Amino acid sequence: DQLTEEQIAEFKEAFSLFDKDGDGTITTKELGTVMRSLGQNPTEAELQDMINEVDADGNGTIDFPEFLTMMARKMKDTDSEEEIREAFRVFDKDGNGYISAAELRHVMTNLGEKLTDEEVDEMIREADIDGDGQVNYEEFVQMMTAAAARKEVIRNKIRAIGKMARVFS
Amino acid sequence: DQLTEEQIAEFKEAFSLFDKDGDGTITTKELGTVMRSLGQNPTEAELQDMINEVDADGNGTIDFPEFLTMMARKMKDTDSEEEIREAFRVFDKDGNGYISAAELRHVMTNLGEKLTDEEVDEMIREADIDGDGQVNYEEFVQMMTAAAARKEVIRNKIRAIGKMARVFS
Ligand SMILES: [Ca+2]
Ligand SMILES: [Ca+2]
Ligand SMILES: [Ca+2]
Ligand SMILES: [Ca+2]
Ligand SMILES: [Ca+2]
Ligand SMILES: [Ca+2]
Ligand SMILES: [Ca+2]
Ligand SMILES: [Ca+2]
Repeated sequence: DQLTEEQIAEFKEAFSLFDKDGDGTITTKELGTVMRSLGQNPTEAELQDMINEVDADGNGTIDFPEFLTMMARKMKDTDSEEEIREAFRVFDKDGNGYISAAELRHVMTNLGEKLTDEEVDEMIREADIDGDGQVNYEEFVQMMTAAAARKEVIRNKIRAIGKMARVFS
Repeated sequence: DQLTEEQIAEFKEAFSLFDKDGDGTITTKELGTVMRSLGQNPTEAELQDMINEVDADGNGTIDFPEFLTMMARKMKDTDSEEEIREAFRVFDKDGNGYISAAELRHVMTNLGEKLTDEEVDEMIREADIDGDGQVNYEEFVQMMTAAAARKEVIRNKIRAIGKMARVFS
């Protein structure tokens, strides 16, 4: 659990980006100014929701350690949504927005992932929420977010493909 | 250092992704197989260059540690290009592919970063190569990639921005 003196400076930099007056805390106003500069236009209310999720001491503002938490939570969530999406892309050959049992079977076999056709058929059956025989994005996401589970092995194979697809391409 | 059995399990899965036949080394042929499936269509000299760029023992294939090196490199580059791209998208308010002195001043002020008329001025002069008085994507990247150390501070605030913009949406 070390800590590079640089990595610290970076969190300091992210923090100062929000704390304009530099008193050590992040007020809603401050969060908003930044938020707008990036895109969204959250309401005095929507902003408060962000604070609460990290407000450890519940004093209304965001201190460095709390921001640190928020920072991480989002770094993880953002990184995740990206590799899952990237993976979806790698599977949805035709790009029509679905993943036919063919697309799935082929990719997994072409990567030397070694998965019995049954396991692949099972994978689909389980992810197929609406039962249309294919996997849409929502259903793919769910599958990568959810006992006698060897489905965990499959998820790790897929997370790697996603991560790889990003890192490279 | 701070290494967990989770990271280890991740790199193994990644390496295994490339080592189709599980022999402990990744060949130019396997690199290609994964790369094509990942969407790209690299060429023979392009694969070779990838391997020689990390082939410490120079045996023509890639073993685990060399792969780790490759991974760290690609990961660092990818994260950099994304943060920088996002930062540019944040400054280019009108989204015309250029960043005028106005925009640069707007965003830096809004956030909480210094930059007086002179600072924003030299910054643009330094980065502007074609001399059209502005800063396009190319120049921006080159500038973010590099006399006082003042420049270094501005570059760092810009990275935090790229980083934050990405992490928030
Ligand atoms: Ca403050
Ligand atoms: Ca607090
Ligand atoms: Ca499809
Ligand atoms: Ca379905
Ligand atoms: Ca091999
Ligand atoms: Ca080697
Ligand atoms: Ca512009
Ligand atoms: Ca220019």
